[PDB]
Amino acid sequence: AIERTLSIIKPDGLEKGVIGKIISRFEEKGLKPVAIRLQHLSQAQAEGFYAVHKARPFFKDLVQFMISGPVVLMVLEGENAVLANRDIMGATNPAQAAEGTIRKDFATSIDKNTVHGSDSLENAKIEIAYFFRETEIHSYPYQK
Amino acid sequence: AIERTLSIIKPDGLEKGVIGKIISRFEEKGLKPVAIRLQHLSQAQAEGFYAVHKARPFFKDLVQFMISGPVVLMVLEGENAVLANRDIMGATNPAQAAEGTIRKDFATSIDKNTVHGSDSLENAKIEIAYFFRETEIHSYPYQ
Amino acid sequence: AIERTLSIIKPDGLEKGVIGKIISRFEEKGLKPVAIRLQHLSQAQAEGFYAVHKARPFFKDLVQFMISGPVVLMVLEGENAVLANRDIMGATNPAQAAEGTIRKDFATSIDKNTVHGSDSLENAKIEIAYFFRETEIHSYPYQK
Amino acid sequence: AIERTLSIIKPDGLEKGVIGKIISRFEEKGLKPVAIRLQHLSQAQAEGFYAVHKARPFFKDLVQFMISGPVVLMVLEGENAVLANRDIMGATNPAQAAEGTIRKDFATSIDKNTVHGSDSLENAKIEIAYFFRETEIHSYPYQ
Repeated sequence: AIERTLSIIKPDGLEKGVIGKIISRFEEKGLKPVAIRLQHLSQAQAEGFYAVHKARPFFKDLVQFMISGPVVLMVLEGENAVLANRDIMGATNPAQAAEGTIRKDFATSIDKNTVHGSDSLENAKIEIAYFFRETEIHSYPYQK
Repeated sequence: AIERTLSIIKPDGLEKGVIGKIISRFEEKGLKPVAIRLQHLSQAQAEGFYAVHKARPFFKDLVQFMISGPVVLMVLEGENAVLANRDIMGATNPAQAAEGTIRKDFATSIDKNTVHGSDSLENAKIEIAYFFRETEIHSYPYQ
Repeated sequence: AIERTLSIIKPDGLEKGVIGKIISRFEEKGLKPVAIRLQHLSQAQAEGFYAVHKARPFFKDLVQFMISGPVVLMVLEGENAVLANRDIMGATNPAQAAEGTIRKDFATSIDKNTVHGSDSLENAKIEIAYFFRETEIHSYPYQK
Repeated sequence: AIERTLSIIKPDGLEKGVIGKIISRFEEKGLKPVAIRLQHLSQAQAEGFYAVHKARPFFKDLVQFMISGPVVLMVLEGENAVLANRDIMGATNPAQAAEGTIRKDFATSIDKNTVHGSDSLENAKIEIAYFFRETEIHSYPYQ
């Protein structure tokens, strides 16, 4: 089933100048970027986005890092995109991340782990609707 | 000095699945993407954007190609960005584009040449304002 | 129950210069505008928006009118907002519209009837998501 | 002649439920709303917007008030719009605002005065570009 999932290139990814390399990782794996927008999140936006985790000890630090610089918001489309996205990102902890994943190659630490990806189809629908209107998502054919 | 210019990845660039390769081409040469937005242009948006070419013979075709699918709009910031961007893109005609340029590597024809770049600083300011609010452009420091 | 519904001031409403009067009709009735954006719809956008009616004879004319000029997109919030919105708009046919409604006071004809409103809660969710990201909708208190 | 200026309905205007009354005030005087967007400004957006007032004593407060809730951003188009808009708004201090002006009717205090209007054409161009892409501004004819 063709699904859509949210991907966010965190502040450290832009600072390292690897936006293109990250997008290429998805493209080469068949995850088609159908929505992309560079944006600098406000505290209200980050908090609203991570609301279900407001009780976790990491919450506050997470929010501050996510608003410390601009991020690149994206919607990836493909067969089993939600899971495929998580595979390509790799384990949350870079030291524990598999070979060839984004976090293994680009992440700094568990706290500065370069990318975000929806954890489930259920959440993907919410995360996407949070950052994009349906009119901002555009599929296109892959050819040549 | 540091300038900001508009770059657009045309419909064919997305279809070829080389959005990342193109962006990397800029990043690796010091042209920082400070604004990015995937969008599908309407005919009125394309016509307004290429207004300066309204009298040119290729206009109608350019407009049709530019609205045939979505594009990636970008604002690149860097030293001598307007010229630098154009150099990296390569000659309009892929047939005569230099080695290592975006067009030589990805363009298929003159009419479907993968990228657009503002031709001058003055036009850059106009092209940028056409697609981006100042609040949509964000500079950030590199490592 | 506090609900959110989509309202669109059609091209004829802007041409008559009654944007403010229309918004006032909602405000005075407790329907709070929590999202507003003036936009000129493309044919693709209008068609996608009215897709479920693509088989109806009115479809094509509807789409052309809806793209003939800019419109004002809005999300109204309030108790039973979906139904309240429909009450305030009035019958689709202005000649059949009740006293004090938007269509009775401002509409030209059944074809140029000034406003659009979600028909149900189910559709409101879809119409809103089509034109607005959740981050573009902002509730605020009514005071003074 | 015809000009375009920026108008912002401050947080208190929305809280009072007079968005429509304010808009009607402009429409009825020939100032056509050609761009409208409800938005909640972040501190960085408010600070950047009021940069020219960074040294003024009211700056900090202005910024806090402007981000306390959402605002309605608008671009008004019409004959002598920059001055016309300012006239309709009325004096900054509601206490001395003229009869029939927006501030006399709706403003509660100098610091919560319901509306903002570009003070000059040059600043109008900058304020407009700060919040709107040219593609977000749409003129239309009246009846």
